Amino acid sequence: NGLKMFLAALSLSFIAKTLGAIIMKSSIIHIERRFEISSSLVGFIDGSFEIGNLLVIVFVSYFGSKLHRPKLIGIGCFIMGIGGVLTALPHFFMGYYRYSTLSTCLISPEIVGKGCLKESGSYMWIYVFMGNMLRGIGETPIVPLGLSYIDDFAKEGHSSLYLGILNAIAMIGPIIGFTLGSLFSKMYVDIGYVDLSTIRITPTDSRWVGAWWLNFLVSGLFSIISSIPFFFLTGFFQSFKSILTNPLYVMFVLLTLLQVSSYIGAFTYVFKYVEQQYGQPSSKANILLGVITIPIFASGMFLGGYIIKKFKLNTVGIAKFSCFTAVMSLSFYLLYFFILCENKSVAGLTMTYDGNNPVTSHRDVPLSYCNSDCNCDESQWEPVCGNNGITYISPCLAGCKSSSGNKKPIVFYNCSCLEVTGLQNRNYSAHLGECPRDDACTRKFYFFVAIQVLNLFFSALGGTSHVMLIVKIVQPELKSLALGFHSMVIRALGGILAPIYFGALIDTTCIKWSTNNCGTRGSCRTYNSTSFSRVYLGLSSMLRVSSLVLYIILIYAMKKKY
Ligand SMILES: *[C@@H]1O[C@H](CO)[C@@H](O[C@@H]2O[C@H](CO)[C@@H](O)[C@H](O)[C@H]2NC(C)=O)[C@H](O)[C@H]1NC(C)=O
Ligand SMILES: *[C@@H]1O[C@H](CO)[C@@H](O)[C@H](O)[C@H]1NC(C)=O
Repeated sequence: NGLKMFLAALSLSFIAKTLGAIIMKSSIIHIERRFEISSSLVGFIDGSFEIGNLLVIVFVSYFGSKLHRPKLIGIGCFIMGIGGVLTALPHFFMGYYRYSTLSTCLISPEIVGKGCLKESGSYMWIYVFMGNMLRGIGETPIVPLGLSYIDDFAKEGHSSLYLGILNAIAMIGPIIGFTLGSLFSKMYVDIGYVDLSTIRITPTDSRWVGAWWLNFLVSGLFSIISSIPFFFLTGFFQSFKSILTNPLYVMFVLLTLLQVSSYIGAFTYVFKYVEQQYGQPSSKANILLGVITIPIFASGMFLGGYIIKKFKLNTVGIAKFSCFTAVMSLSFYLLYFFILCENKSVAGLTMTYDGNNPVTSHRDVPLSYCNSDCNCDESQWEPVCGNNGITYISPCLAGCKSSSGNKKPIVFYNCSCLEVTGLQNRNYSAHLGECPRDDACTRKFYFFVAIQVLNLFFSALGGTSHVMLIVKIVQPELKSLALGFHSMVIRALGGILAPIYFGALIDTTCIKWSTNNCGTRGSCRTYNSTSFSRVYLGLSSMLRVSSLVLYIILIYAMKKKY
């Protein structure tokens, strides 16, 4: 086996690391309710893993490479597991979680105090922050160091094949993040301690929390086990300055920073896109997309390793091949622009309550007679779809005199608004929920998903290339640093900032906002279909088009150099 042994543990540590990222995300929403921690802190808690990993990555990489490489990664894994267990710990030392609106037509400081009053000098929130961040350090030596081992110790071109195999087997991590994470979400937090016949809260219930303790246990004990095979297996400034003074490398990391930022933004906002533009709430879509996506992405990465090795591509050749994927992954995006639908008809926001006129400003659409008398709470977002094909903000704002009730039929009757002038024979009724989007888009949505899958395959076929190219354009001794600085740049400036600035441009387009407590903009009830599609796709295509321009310069630069 030889190197294959190291490859075997490296695959195992990749599984552990990737499982670690998804498990925290799965429990991030569940953890807030039981812990009774502030949402702000909840974010700050996620910032913890980031600071761990991001803060020490540029050090572990550079310094670690001189030291024994098969042993250090092992420690990194052992740290990952310890952090996970430690994060599970509060449950061992804490107590049992003791803890309409028909809206038809008619004639936080506490939680914070709860979080703080119970502290009694030291609250449990510090344990989660002190522990999770540990996992970040555990992730630090997996990429910049382990890859620096295989790359330096491998066949002439197999490095590509091995790197493809690792990145295709690490996709089993999510696959095991969604089989147990959802399953263990179903299990109560104090399972085994309390008799589960008395717990009233249900997995669908808001009060119910997910079992964060078992969830981190599965991850910590997996990482600790994964670390067992590894054991058996003034210069800094200058290096950082030297890699940064390399013209080809800086262009390449800038290029990758821009592309990844675009891709990360696209990956995180596809679910708002599935829901807003076409109408799939994404509950069904996420499952369907996930089932198709994981095998196809893994096949894409595997083909990437195989093509590189089989064709015996050199640095310029892989640069070109990478660009080829860059052209193939952007030509597909151009097709998204053609796919856009028209806007959803929302009374009081995009159209008048009588349905006669489009509205230019969603600020202060006057009540129409049909809704003027109703003393309605304008803020409430309880959308009901009328038989006229027009959504209404609430049953009250639709003029619905009566509603069906707590019973299953969702129809609301005698709605003053939406009455079709001239056609009084037909009687009104507004089923709950937003109106479905028109069928042209529904047919189009499948095409959108198909092209998406094609783009994901054609961007995973060049996923292996991103790391493979970096090692070749950097000096044969500062390789570990390279995969560390770059791994920082992908995450610090692009992974951390992707949702923050994509979100902002997207946020401006919202027709309506949710007034959450003091905040009047807590959420967006509905994104304008035309504006959101125009900016989200535009931003993604623009960043990607800039990337192509860099590639051309990058490829021209290597061709001139060689
Ligand atoms: C819609 O409104 C009309 C007019 O208010 C309702 O008409 C009366 O409804 C009750 C029960 O049927 C009774 O007062 C009479 O049988 C109806 N005629 C009138 C005008 O008194 C009607 O029930 C409402 N529901 C609909 C039409 O779906
Ligand atoms: C409305 O009309 C339908 C027939 O189109 C009828 O079945 C239903 O009972 C009516 N409901 C009321 C009370 O308007």
